[PDB]
Amino acid sequence: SHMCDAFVGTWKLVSSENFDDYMKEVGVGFATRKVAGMAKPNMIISVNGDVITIKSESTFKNTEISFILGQEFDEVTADDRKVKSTITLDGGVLVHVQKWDGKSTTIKRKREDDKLVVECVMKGVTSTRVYERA
Ligand SMILES: CC(C)(Oc1c(Cl)c(Cl)c(Cl)c(Cl)c1Cl)C(=O)O
Repeated sequence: SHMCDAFVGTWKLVSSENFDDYMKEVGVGFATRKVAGMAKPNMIISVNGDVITIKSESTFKNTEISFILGQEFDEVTADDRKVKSTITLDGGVLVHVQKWDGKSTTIKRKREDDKLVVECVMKGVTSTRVYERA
């Protein structure tokens, strides 16, 4: 309980850096990169018992994942990858690893001041996405 209290809520995307290059590194094609790169999603995080739910409400895609920390699950990502995901808490940071086709990417979500900072890493390429409360 209370593991993710400071994450819970509705968050709106306010800045994105290097996201096109992250998507390229992941394998996303041109048209999806262009449309996905325009979107300014709301990320909605809730907790009920041990189950954490993260929704992304956007003009590109809507996505939803529900999970228990440390317990692998199937995820279809916004760019349509079918991945196996595991999310843990490490030092107060949500660490989300996605595995598909022999590849791996990691998404970290953390609270910093009044922001929720999302860092996406694929090999040498990082993208930083900053969200604020909606
Ligand atoms: C960047 C992140 C973590 O999720 C993604 C979104 Cl919203 C889209 Cl649209 C795409 Cl296409 C991909 Cl590849 C990711 Cl990883 C976010 O919630 O801001």
